[PDB]
Amino acid sequence: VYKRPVSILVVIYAQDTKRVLMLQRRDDPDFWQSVTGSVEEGETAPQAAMREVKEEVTIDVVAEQLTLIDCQRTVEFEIFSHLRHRYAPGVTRNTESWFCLALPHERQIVFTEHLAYKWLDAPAAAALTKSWSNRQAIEQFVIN
Ligand SMILES: [Co+2]
Ligand SMILES: [Co+2]
Ligand SMILES: [Co+2]
Ligand SMILES: [Co+2]
Repeated sequence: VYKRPVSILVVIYAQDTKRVLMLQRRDDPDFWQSVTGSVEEGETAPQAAMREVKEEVTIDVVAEQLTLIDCQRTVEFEIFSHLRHRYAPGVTRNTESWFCLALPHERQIVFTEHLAYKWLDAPAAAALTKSWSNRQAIEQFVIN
Protein backbone atom coordinates (compact mmCIF):
# COMPACT_ATOMS: atom_id res chain seq x y z
CA VAL A 1 0.00 0.00 0.00
CA TYR A 2 1.04 3.66 -0.31
CA LYS A 3 3.06 5.29 2.43
CA ARG A 4 1.67 8.69 3.54
CA PRO A 5 3.87 11.75 2.77
CA VAL A 6 3.40 13.10 6.31
CA SER A 7 5.84 11.61 8.79
CA ILE A 8 7.55 11.93 12.15
CA LEU A 9 11.17 11.63 13.21
CA VAL A 10 12.10 10.71 16.80
CA VAL A 11 15.68 11.33 17.77
CA ILE A 12 16.48 8.87 20.51
CA TYR A 13 19.53 9.51 22.67
CA ALA A 14 20.95 8.67 26.05
CA GLN A 15 21.04 11.52 28.56
CA ASP A 16 24.20 10.42 30.38
CA THR A 17 26.47 9.71 27.33
CA LYS A 18 24.63 11.82 24.74
CA ARG A 19 25.06 8.92 22.36
CA VAL A 20 22.44 8.60 19.57
CA LEU A 21 20.64 5.39 18.67
CA MET A 22 20.90 4.65 14.96
CA LEU A 23 19.03 1.94 13.14
CA GLN A 24 19.94 0.17 9.87
CA ARG A 25 17.10 0.14 7.32
CA ARG A 26 15.91 -3.09 5.69
CA ASP A 27 14.91 -1.60 2.30
CA ASP A 28 18.13 0.40 2.02
CA PRO A 29 20.81 -1.34 4.16
CA ASP A 30 23.20 1.64 3.69
CA PHE A 31 20.63 3.97 5.36
CA TRP A 32 21.04 4.38 9.12
CA GLN A 33 18.47 6.58 10.88
CA SER A 34 16.65 7.50 14.03
CA VAL A 35 13.00 6.32 14.31
CA THR A 36 10.81 7.60 11.42
CA GLY A 37 7.26 6.73 10.45
CA SER A 38 4.16 7.88 8.57
CA VAL A 39 1.34 9.69 10.36
CA GLU A 40 -1.77 7.62 9.68
CA GLU A 41 -5.24 8.95 9.01
CA GLY A 42 -6.99 9.94 12.23
CA GLU A 43 -3.86 10.15 14.41
CA THR A 44 -1.79 13.14 15.43
CA ALA A 45 1.95 13.55 15.02
CA PRO A 46 2.62 12.90 18.69
CA GLN A 47 0.45 9.78 18.61
CA ALA A 48 2.34 8.55 15.60
CA ALA A 49 5.69 9.22 17.25
CA MET A 50 4.77 7.29 20.41
CA ARG A 51 3.36 4.46 18.29
CA GLU A 52 6.40 4.12 16.02
CA VAL A 53 8.74 4.20 19.01
CA LYS A 54 6.80 1.28 20.53
CA GLU A 55 6.70 -0.62 17.16
CA GLU A 56 10.29 0.01 16.04
CA VAL A 57 12.37 -0.21 19.19
CA THR A 58 9.90 -1.74 21.70
CA ILE A 59 10.10 1.24 24.08
CA ASP A 60 6.76 2.11 25.66
CA VAL A 61 6.82 5.78 26.63
CA VAL A 62 3.65 5.96 28.74
CA ALA A 63 4.44 2.95 30.90
CA GLU A 64 8.11 3.93 31.39
CA GLN A 65 7.03 7.49 32.22
CA LEU A 66 9.52 8.76 29.67
CA THR A 67 8.90 12.15 28.07
CA LEU A 68 8.48 12.48 24.31
CA ILE A 69 9.41 16.06 23.46
CA ASP A 70 7.90 17.88 20.49
CA CYS A 71 10.85 19.79 18.97
CA GLN A 72 8.42 22.25 17.30
CA ARG A 73 10.11 21.81 13.93
CA THR A 74 8.73 20.62 10.59
CA VAL A 75 10.73 20.30 7.36
CA GLU A 76 9.90 19.16 3.82
CA PHE A 77 12.25 17.16 1.64
CA GLU A 78 12.44 15.28 -1.61
CA ILE A 79 11.73 11.57 -1.31
CA PHE A 80 14.77 9.52 -2.33
CA SER A 81 14.28 8.43 -5.92
CA HIS A 82 14.80 4.76 -5.17
CA LEU A 83 12.20 4.80 -2.33
CA ARG A 84 9.53 6.91 -3.99
CA HIS A 85 7.80 3.88 -5.59
CA ARG A 86 6.25 3.36 -2.10
CA TYR A 87 4.23 6.59 -2.45
CA ALA A 88 1.18 7.44 -4.52
CA PRO A 89 1.69 8.52 -8.12
CA GLY A 90 3.01 12.08 -8.37
CA VAL A 91 4.08 12.21 -4.72
CA THR A 92 7.70 13.40 -4.45
CA ARG A 93 7.77 15.58 -1.27
CA ASN A 94 7.63 14.40 2.36
CA THR A 95 6.81 16.60 5.32
CA GLU A 96 8.46 15.54 8.58
CA SER A 97 7.86 16.67 12.19
CA TRP A 98 10.63 16.26 14.76
CA PHE A 99 10.53 14.80 18.28
CA CYS A 100 13.29 14.10 20.84
CA LEU A 101 13.38 11.20 23.32
CA ALA A 102 15.95 11.14 26.09
CA LEU A 103 16.59 7.79 27.74
CA PRO A 104 18.44 7.86 31.02
CA HIS A 105 21.09 5.41 29.79
CA GLU A 106 22.10 3.54 26.65
CA ARG A 107 20.23 0.23 26.60
CA GLN A 108 19.82 -2.97 24.71
CA ILE A 109 17.32 -2.53 21.86
CA VAL A 110 14.90 -5.04 20.37
CA PHE A 111 13.97 -3.85 16.88
CA THR A 112 11.37 -4.92 14.29
CA GLU A 113 11.66 -2.71 11.18
CA HIS A 114 15.47 -2.70 10.93
CA LEU A 115 18.53 -4.97 10.48
CA ALA A 116 20.77 -3.72 13.34
CA TYR A 117 21.25 -0.86 15.83
CA LYS A 118 24.26 1.16 17.04
CA TRP A 119 24.82 3.80 19.74
CA LEU A 120 27.01 6.56 18.33
CA ASP A 121 28.27 9.92 19.50
CA ALA A 122 26.05 12.60 18.03
CA PRO A 123 28.50 14.00 15.45
CA ALA A 124 29.09 10.47 14.17
CA ALA A 125 25.40 9.64 14.03
CA ALA A 126 24.85 12.91 12.24
CA ALA A 127 27.55 12.23 9.65
CA LEU A 128 26.48 8.62 9.16
CA THR A 129 22.82 9.10 8.20
CA LYS A 130 21.82 9.65 4.56
CA SER A 131 18.95 11.94 5.60
CA TRP A 132 19.73 15.66 5.80
CA SER A 133 16.78 16.26 8.11
CA ASN A 134 17.86 13.45 10.50
CA ARG A 135 21.33 14.96 10.51
CA GLN A 136 20.03 18.43 11.22
CA ALA A 137 17.80 17.19 14.05
CA ILE A 138 20.72 15.40 15.75
CA GLU A 139 22.84 18.56 15.39
CA GLN A 140 20.26 20.94 16.75
CA PHE A 141 18.71 18.89 19.57
CA VAL A 142 21.40 16.49 20.77
CA ILE A 143 24.63 18.35 20.16
CA ASN A 144 23.29 21.92 20.53
CO1 LIG B 1 10.09 3.79 10.36
CO1 LIG C 1 4.55 3.16 10.15
CO1 LIG D 1 7.58 2.15 11.39
CO1 LIG E 1 5.80 1.01 8.44
